[PDB]
This record gives sequence, structure tokens and C-alpha cells, in this order.
Amino acid sequence: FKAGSAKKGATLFKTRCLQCHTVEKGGPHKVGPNLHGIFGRHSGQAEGYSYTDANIKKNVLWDENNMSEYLTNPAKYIPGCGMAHGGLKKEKDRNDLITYLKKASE
Amino acid sequence: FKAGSAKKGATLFKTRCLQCHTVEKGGPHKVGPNLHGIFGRHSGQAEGYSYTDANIKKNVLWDENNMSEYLTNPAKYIPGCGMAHGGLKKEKDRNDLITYLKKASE
Ligand code: HEM
Ligand code: HEM
Repeated sequence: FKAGSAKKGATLFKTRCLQCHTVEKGGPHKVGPNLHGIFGRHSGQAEGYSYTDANIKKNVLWDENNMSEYLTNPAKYIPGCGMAHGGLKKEKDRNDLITYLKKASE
Repeated sequence: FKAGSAKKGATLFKTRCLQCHTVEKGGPHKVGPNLHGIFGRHSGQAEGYSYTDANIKKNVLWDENNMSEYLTNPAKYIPGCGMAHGGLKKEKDRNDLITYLKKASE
């Protein structure tokens, strides 16, 4: 991961992520947990959300690289429903996204 | 709606609902909102959850009858993902479920 465009990352997040996740402090859970302070904690630890994926639940320490990898696969499992478009296949898109996400969060 | 078996309703909820919803007080959100005090408020009002369905968001006053109807359709939309098994087709199953849910909640 190498910093990119926050501005474009914002538009990736609004159009690809926001329909399941919010990022502002104290923001609400949706199908996905609120992501505020995601880069200061581990996986599967948002207050007031209960997780499903075994790997998330192991509490991975989130960093840029781990997250890029998490977002690489275009499809993700949504509990009780099936697979959904939960990632960004283009490495540049990931870098943009994560650059925005680091700022919007914390 | 006519009261049924709480015991069987519990097993319907554990096996058909729990994978997206919790019911205890202060319990966490998952893909679905925590359902505690659902029969004392309106639709689309759980603290700390943000909703998608337009109809939910209109804030329907929840009662037994409205809920039975909500659960009738076997498939429900899960935002960003698709349709999922979000209901109970058998009217007796609904009555059992709702009888448990009234108690577990509040
Ligand atoms: C590129 C867009 C997206 C981003 C950046 C994103 C980010 C994340 C992150 C970082 C987590 C981990 C939360 C944690 O460990 O605390 C996560 C979990 C989750 N996200 Fe996303 N997400 C995206 C798209 C989606 C979409 C489209 C959906 C639904 C259709 C979704 C639903 C979920 C769900 C349900 C979880 C919890 C998984 C589980 O408990 O097993 N996300 N998301
Ligand atoms: C018979 C089993 C189930 C029951 C009793 C149940 C109950 C409910 C209730 C009462 C609501 C309305 C919440 C509110 O207005 O505050 C709701 C919303 C929801 N439930 Fe379920 N549910 C069931 C199964 C499912 C399943 C299987 C899933 C996912 C695969 C699910 C996901 C959701 C979601 C995402 C919402 C929020 C809908 C939106 O915002 O558009 N539920 N559920």
C-alpha cells in the first residue's frame, strides 16, 4: 500500500461500501459494522456488533496491507444471505479507498 | 394472531432468525438489528442501526398482526446482497415465533 487519492477513495466508499458501512464517530451499524477507528483496533471488535466470519473473529490487527488483502476478493459473505460485492479488484482502487478510510476513520 | 408455544417459538427463532438478530436487552446488532422492545416501538428505530427498506423507514407501529404479515413472505431483502429466508410461511410457525418474541423482548 502507497498513499493515493483521498478524494477518489471517498467516491469508492460512497458508491461501493456505504450501503453496508458508516465511518463517522458513534455512527450506526447497518448490514456491516460502523468502521470508525478501524485502524486502531482488531477485527471483530466494533462495539454493539456481532460477527460471523471465523477469521474476523480471531481478531486480526488491522493495517493497510491486511486491509488491502481483505478488499482484494470482489465477493464477500453476508451472513444468512450469500455472496456480495465486498471488495475492490484494482490495486489502485484499494490504495485510494484505504487512503480515504484512514482519514474518515479517526 | 392467537398465542401459541413460546418453547417452539424459541427454536424457530434460534434456527431461523438468530443468525441475523439478537433479542436480549442491550444485545448487539448483526446483519439485522437487535430486537429487544420491538413490540413497544415502531419499525426502523433500533438505537445504533441504520435501515434500508423504505417501508420499515416509514416507522410502522409493530403489533402481532403487522409482524405476522411481515414474516409471511419467506424471502426478504438483505441490503447489498440479495434475497434471504427472512420469514415463516406456516401461520402456526409465525404464532409460535411471535409468542416467544413478545416474551424474549421486553
Ligand atoms: C469496498 C467496500 C467495503 C469496505 C471498505 C468494507 C469494509 C469492511 C471492514 C473493514 C470490515 C471488518 C469490520 C471489522 O473487522 O470490524 C467489514 C465487515 C463487514 N462488511 Fe464490509 N466493506 C465493504 C463492502 C461491504 C458490502 C458491499 C457489504 C454488504 C453487502 C458489507 C458487509 C460487511 C459485513 C456483513 C461485515 C461483517 C462480516 C462478518 O461479521 O462476518 N461490506 N467491512
Ligand atoms: C423468522 C426469522 C426472523 C425474524 C423474526 C426477523 C425479525 C425482524 C424484524 C422484526 C425486523 C424489523 C426491525 C425493526 O423494524 O426495527 C427485521 C429487520 C431485518 N432483519 Fe430480520 N428477522 C428474521 C430473519 C432474518 C434473516 C434470515 C436475516 C438475514 C439473512 C434478517 C435480516 C434482517 C435485516 C437486514 C433487517 C433490516 C432490514 C432493513 O433495514 O432493510 N432477518 N427482522
